[PDB]
Amino acid sequence: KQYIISEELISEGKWVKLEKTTYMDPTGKTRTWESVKRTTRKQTADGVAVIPVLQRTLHYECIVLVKQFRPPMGGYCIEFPAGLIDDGETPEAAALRELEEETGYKGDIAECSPAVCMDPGLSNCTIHIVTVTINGDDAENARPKPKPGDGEFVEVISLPKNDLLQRLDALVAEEHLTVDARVYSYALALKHAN
Amino acid sequence: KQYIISEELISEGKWVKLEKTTYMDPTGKTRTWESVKRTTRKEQTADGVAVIPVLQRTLHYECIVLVKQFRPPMGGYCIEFPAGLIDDGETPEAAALRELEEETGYKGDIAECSPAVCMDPGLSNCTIHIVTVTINGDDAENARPKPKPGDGEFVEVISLPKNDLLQRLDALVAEEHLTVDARVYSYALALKHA
Ligand SMILES: CN1CCN(C(=O)c2ccc(F)c(F)c2)CC1
Ligand SMILES: [Cl-]
Ligand SMILES: [Mg+2]
Ligand SMILES: [Mg+2]
Ligand SMILES: [Mg+2]
Ligand SMILES: [Mg+2]
Repeated sequence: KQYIISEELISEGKWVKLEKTTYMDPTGKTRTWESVKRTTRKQTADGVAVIPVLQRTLHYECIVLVKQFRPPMGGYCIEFPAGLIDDGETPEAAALRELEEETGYKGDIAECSPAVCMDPGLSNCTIHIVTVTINGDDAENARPKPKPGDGEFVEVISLPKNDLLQRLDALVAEEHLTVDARVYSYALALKHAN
Repeated sequence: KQYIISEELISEGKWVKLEKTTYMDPTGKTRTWESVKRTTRKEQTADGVAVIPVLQRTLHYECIVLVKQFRPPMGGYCIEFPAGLIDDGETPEAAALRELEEETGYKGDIAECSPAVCMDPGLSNCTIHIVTVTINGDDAENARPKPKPGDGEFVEVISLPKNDLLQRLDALVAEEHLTVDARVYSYALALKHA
C-alpha cells in the first residue's frame, strides 16, 4: 500500500543529509516526512555492532562494551563495539576488525543478523548485529592491544552477562553515562528470559 | 576529559535539525562532528518511549507484541516495539501505556522503566525510555483489542512467542521485504543467548 514518491534534499553535510520525503499513505493521501541519511553507504548496511562474549574458564562469561564521548549526545555512552563497514568489507570482517580496533580482542564469528534499523522514524541507518565469542584464555587475548584509528578514544568495560542489566543500571547511577538502547534491550531480555 | 565547545545550527526543519558540533578531544585538540537532533524535545527526560509488551495469557506461551509500519526514512516496512514520542508533561510510563494502547489496542500494566537510553549516539542525541509492560490477556479489556491509530498512523500488530522470537522474526524477514528493528533483534538475540 505505502511507498516513496520522491525525496527533497533539505541539507547535505560531509557525513549526514536531511531530506523531506514525500510518500503515499495507504488511503491514497500524499504526506511528508523529514528523514536523515548518512552520506557514506554503497553495502549491506551502514554499520556493524558487535556483541562480544568474553569466555574465560572458571570466570563468569562477560559481555565486552565500550565507553566513548559521543558529540551528538554531549556526553559519554556505553555501547557495543561498532563502526561503519568499509567499501568491499563483509559485515563479519568489519565486526572482527572493529572489535580488535576498539577492544584489542580477537574473536570468532558466531552469527550475523540481517540489516536491522537503528531509528526508523528518523533515519535509514542500519547495521548488522554480529555475535562474536572471544576465547579469553588464548594467548592472543591475554593483554589485548586496542588499535584506535584517528580521533577514536575508547574505554573498554567488560560486564558479567548473568547480571548485565543490574551492572549497567549501577554504572548509570554512579557515573552519569548513557547506555545504548540495543545494549539495554539485550540486557533486559537476558533478565526476561524464562 | 571531553566536552562540547559549541553547537552551530546547519539546518532546522519542522521536526529535525542538523548541527555542527565542536568539541574538545582528550589530547586537547578541538574537533567537530555533524549531529542530528529533534526539534520536539522540551523538559521530557527523553524524546520517546518504546514498549516491551509481554502478553500473558493462561495456558498460552508469553508473547512479545510488535508492530509493523511503513517508515518513510527507511522506504519500507519495519517491525518494531510499539513506540512514540512523549507529550510535554507526560511521564515516560504514561506515554508507554498510551502509545501501546493507541498502536495495538492493548491495556497494559507497568513493570519497569529504564533510564533514558541513546538511539544512535554517533549520529543523534535521540533518547528513549524503554518501558516493559505486562498485558493481562485474560482480562476482558484485552479480548478484542482495537487500535486507535492517530492521523496518518497505520499500524499492524504482530504477536510472537517469546520462546521462539528470533526464529519467528527470521521467518517473517525470509518471506517479505521488511526490516527488523535493532532493539527488537537485540532483545530476540539475548532471549536465545540466555
Ligand atoms: C505530525 N505529522 C507531521 C509529519 N511527520 C514528520 O515529518 C516527522 C516528525 C518527527 C520526526 F522526527 C520525523 F523524522 C518526521 C510526523 C507526522
Ligand atoms: Cl554466544
Ligand atoms: Mg565505533
Ligand atoms: Mg572502530
Ligand atoms: Mg509509534
Ligand atoms: Mg503513536
